[PDB]
Amino acid sequence: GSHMLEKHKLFISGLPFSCTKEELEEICKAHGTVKDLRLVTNRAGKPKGLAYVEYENESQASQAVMKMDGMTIKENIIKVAISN
Repeated sequence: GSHMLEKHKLFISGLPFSCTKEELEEICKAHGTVKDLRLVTNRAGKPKGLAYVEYENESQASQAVMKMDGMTIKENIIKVAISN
């Protein structure tokens, strides 16, 4: 009958202290299409290098994670892994 597609989220951390949501969003589109992006921050409105971003599909995120693993950002090394 009717079925709802299953979404997936990527675990990204280790981003620079100068990295913002706009910068990260730009990166996601490079590997695919950023459909959902959220930046972990407190009520103070302080952005943080730890956040999650869901991909339109599973294949896109899968091919993106392999190529994005070890990606150098501002001379820094970030870690990316798939969730469930």
